[PDB]
Amino acid sequence: RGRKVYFVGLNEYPFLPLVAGLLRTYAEQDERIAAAYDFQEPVFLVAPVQEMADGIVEPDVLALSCYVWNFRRQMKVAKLVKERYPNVLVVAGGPHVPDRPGNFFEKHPYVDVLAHGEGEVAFRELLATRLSDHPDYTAVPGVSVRRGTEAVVGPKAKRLPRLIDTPSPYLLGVMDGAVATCRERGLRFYALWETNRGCPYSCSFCDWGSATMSTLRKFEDERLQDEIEWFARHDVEDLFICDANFGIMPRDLEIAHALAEARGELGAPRQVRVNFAKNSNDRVFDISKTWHDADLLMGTTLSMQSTDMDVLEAIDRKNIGLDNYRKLQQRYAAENIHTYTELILGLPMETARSFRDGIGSLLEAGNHEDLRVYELGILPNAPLNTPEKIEQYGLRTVPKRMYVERPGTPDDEAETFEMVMETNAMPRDAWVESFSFIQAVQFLHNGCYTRYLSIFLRQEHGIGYTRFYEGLQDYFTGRPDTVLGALYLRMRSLYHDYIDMPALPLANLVASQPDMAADLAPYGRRRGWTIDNWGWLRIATDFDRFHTELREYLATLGLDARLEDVLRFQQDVMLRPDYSPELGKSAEYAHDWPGYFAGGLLRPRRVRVAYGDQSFGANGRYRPVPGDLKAFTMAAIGTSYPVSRMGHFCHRFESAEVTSL
Ligand code: B12
Ligand SMILES: CC(C)(CO)[C@@H](O)C(=O)NCCC(=O)NCCS[C@@H]1C[C@H]2CC(=O)N2[C@@H]1C(=O)O
Ligand SMILES: C[C@H]1O[C@@H](n2cnc3c(N)ncnc32)[C@H](O)[C@@H]1O
Ligand code: MET
Ligand code: SF4
Ligand SMILES: [K+]
Ligand SMILES: [K+]
Repeated sequence: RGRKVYFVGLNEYPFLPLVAGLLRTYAEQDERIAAAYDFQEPVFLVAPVQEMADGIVEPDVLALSCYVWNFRRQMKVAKLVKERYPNVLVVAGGPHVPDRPGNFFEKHPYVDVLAHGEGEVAFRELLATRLSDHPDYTAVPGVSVRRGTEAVVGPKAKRLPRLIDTPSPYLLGVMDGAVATCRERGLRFYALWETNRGCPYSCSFCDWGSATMSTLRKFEDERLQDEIEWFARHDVEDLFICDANFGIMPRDLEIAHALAEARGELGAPRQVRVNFAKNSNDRVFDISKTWHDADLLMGTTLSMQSTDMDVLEAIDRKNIGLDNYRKLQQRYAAENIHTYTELILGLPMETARSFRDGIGSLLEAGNHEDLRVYELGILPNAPLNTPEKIEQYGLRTVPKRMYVERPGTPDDEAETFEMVMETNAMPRDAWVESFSFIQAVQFLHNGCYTRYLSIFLRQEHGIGYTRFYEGLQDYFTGRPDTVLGALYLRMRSLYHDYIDMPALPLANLVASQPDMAADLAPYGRRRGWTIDNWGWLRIATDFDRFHTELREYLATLGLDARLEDVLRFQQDVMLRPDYSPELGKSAEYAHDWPGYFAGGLLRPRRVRVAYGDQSFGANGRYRPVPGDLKAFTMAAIGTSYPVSRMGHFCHRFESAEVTSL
């Protein structure tokens, strides 16, 4: 027995309950807490709200770890649990808890305590104070306490020191049950891991770890090494490191080598996801090379958010120079180390013009493989979320639902994301056009369908990358019956419905549309199809017509045997459903295109190219099977989550044999 403590921190994808384990093991250092409280297995997998609430039996404390993806459902769980147990202490923490609660407890009178920011100290003090004959919640630092419906702000939060020396839930065995649950249910999952806390920078849109603009604090060395071995010994294939700037600290290289050696010795992890440092440096490169050799790498972060000087000044971000970015791209490409760059659509002062020009400048600098875009969200505690900032830049938002809602689910259970869809610099019509533009760049250029053609036209015919993809959108949007035109127009109407119908889900957008879901059904059953997944597969379905219609657009540019030759190469290099790894795939060309796109001089040299790819995707785990459309989809585009941009879309030259004729 004892006072039962329930943790709830759910998400649609399985992530081990790190928060619950951290708070529990830190609090249990108090012998009174360890003796009096009976900590329950954390709830982290999604279930119907009523089922989840029914699973909480005689709770003394209900602890909710609240993010944008679970706030509404966890408030509903608390409401139902509070109804049945009037004396349960409901405490909510996490970055969706507002720093300034205001009228929070009027809207959520079933919540009793709000924890602000890092929660170890406050949670331990809460549980300790609850054991007293006269609990004094108004002395607990870093919390706000409900009195009636008023929020009584407690003393300022206390944080852990520069060297964080706290218990590890992994090493203490309290994460064993969560792994077992995932494995019992056959679920792929991520283990969460922190090596430090904080980001030293100040991007106004961001709320990373509730600790931007902060002095960095490190978890102790020995704990981290023990945890690396724990992950490896428990065959955790997928590791998610939460650091804001991996590579920013000298020891990050030693951590990277330790993970590579763990993979070599124990077979795990196989994939490590992490955000790499903003001010990318030699250490980031050394880490990426180490993980490339061990096949742990999921892509080196070289993110920009925006490239426009006024936008960056408005959001308090300094990027590396465009020429330094180009030099980085060359260095990584020479080692075949995958990089990626993120942009945010709708940032303060960003126009459709600057948005498209920035994208083109990134391709110009050498980013052809991985460009990612996110709709700007107003996070509760980001510096950008003030009435003054929103008014100054004219930010207009809609409460955007995140997921498709099963029929019969009450509307107060739908998670919402405060999404910007219009600014003073970007009207909503231009927002829609800009969103479609970069989606097309993703499935056409990153997706390879026109990447080599575009590079050839840029380097031999002076057709700029922005010009090329702007021309595609202008030309084909006026031609509704072409393959590409149908895609542009479907995206235009989708993204206008996306704004006008806040219920259309951010994370299941394709799946929410019956016609788009029907188009992808032969390729697989997924809730998480992305727009660029859908675009890539739609072209795969009508591949031959796509290329005949592409010729007509090329005529409008003033554009020949060499162009005819590179078009055949651009057609053959794409992965197709009939590809057989046993037989391979070969063709003959008037030029050595593999040598050219690897940096060589373009020469009229007749060559035979024989592609012999055996597998695709992360760790080469997807093997094509001719005629099997499901197997083709996995090899071509991988999983929708995690994002699959390494070893996909097209046949690779490293596996190709080029012989002279
Ligand atoms: C891993 C991760 C994910 C995972 C989900 C992880 C999960 N299910 O738990 C995935 C990859 C799915 C994800 C997605 C997104 N994410 Co994310 N993600 C993170 C990341 C890197 C780590 C979260 C984590 O576990 N941290 C480690 C834990 C230990 O720390 P913590 O969250 O700070 O917890 C402490 C305090 O909050 C407090 N606390 C927390 N819970 C509780 C509970 C109680 C009772 C108490 C007392 C205290 C308390 O104590 C903890 C320990 O000190 C964070 C950034 C970060 N470093 O925190 C962003 C972050 C959570 N993501 C964010 C965003 C915006 C998103 C997206 C929604 C949008 C995007 N990125 O473009 C997308 C999803 C979009 C879509 N669906 O298409 C924001 C969320 C802000 C918010 N208000 O929710 C963050 C903070 C990053 C940012 N940009 O500022 N995310
Ligand atoms: C089927 C679902 C879609 C639920 O209906 C389920 O599969 C799910 O919810 N899946 C997570 C999808 C997701 O969160 N996508 C966002 C893009 S990626 C994510 C954010 C980007 C920057 C950073 O650090 N990353 C993270 C990463 O790269 O992991
Ligand atoms: C980790 C990545 O998450 C993105 N990111 C961070 N904060 C936000 C936000 N408020 N809205 C959208 N995307 C965001 C940035 O592109 C960053 O590089
Ligand atoms: C975690 S955000 C992405 C990585 C890095 N901090 C950047 O902004 O470039
Ligand atoms: S975007 Fe990256 S650099 Fe900027 S505040 Fe967030 S974590 Fe720090
Ligand atoms: K803050
Ligand atoms: K260090």
